[PDB]
Amino acid sequence: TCPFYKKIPGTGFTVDAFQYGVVEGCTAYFLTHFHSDHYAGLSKHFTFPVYCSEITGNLLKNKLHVQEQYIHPLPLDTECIVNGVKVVLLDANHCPGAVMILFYLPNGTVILHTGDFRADPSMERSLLADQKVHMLYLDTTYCSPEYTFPSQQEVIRFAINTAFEAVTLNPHALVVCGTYSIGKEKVFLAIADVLGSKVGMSQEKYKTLQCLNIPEINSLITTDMCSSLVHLLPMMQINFKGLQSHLKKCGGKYNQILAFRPTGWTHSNKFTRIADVIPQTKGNISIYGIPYSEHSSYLEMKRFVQWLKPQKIIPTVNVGTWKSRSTMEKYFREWKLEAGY
Ligand code: NI
Repeated sequence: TCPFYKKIPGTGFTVDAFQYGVVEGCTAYFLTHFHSDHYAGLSKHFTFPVYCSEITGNLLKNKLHVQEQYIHPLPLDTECIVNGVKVVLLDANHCPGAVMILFYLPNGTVILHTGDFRADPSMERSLLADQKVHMLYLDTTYCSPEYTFPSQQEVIRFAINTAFEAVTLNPHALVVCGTYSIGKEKVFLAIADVLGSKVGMSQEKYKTLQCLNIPEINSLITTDMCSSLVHLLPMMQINFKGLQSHLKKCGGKYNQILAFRPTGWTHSNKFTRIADVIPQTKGNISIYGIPYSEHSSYLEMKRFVQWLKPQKIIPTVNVGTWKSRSTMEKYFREWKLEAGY
């Protein structure tokens, strides 16, 4: 059964609620982004209206074979009417096609659902600036002060500089980047651009990337692995065994692997600066864990909420334990008392 925090009161609407069968009284199903925990249950046999971004709708059609007649893509930053209710989709600064949804209820209540997001000060000048929000359904993934990480820009600088140094020292080194879902494409695209290579990958991943409206993409990616010195592989294969095996497959073109695993947070964030990050090495294979996050840090989250000043917060992440729930409620109260709303 669908949990309360996926239901929008006063509407016939649910958000990211595809794994519960037919939800009683739901006339339109919203999908914030194409990540498996959120789309779980969608397929070609789904026959209710799905509302989402253009990019999410490309993935629905091509990857999950959802029929076109049930996909309703909406433009961003545009007031739209759905089953008699005004809605707006906003960029969520998560993975490609990820949105936040503003709902303007018939009784005058305004609700913001963040989906998954990385809060940014740029959001303070979207259509959010123009009215009050009563209820906030918040991505609380990293809602504790131990969760610090660098900007995305500093992380990409580290990766570009690392890869360029390595391959300039040894022109026979291969760079490998791990992936298991959409998001974080900047990691591998930035490295390929500094090395003047295309990124090589499986046909299934190439298909996924061709759905994302990334400009000049035919220029940056390929399925011809032999022509590329940046290869993408499944995240599970980013280990010394899986990388030794891959190196064998390249037929003596290469004699070294430098590999990147973009994680969210790891506890080496509490001690080490990005400048100071070092790899795990075995023989001619080095593996770097880099803290590239597409969720809010604690401080980014706090600033957004203290700016927005909602009357009520509903967490959508870490809601399964009493200890988590109590911790989050304590922070929301601190934030409110410090800011004075
Ligand atoms: Ni996500």
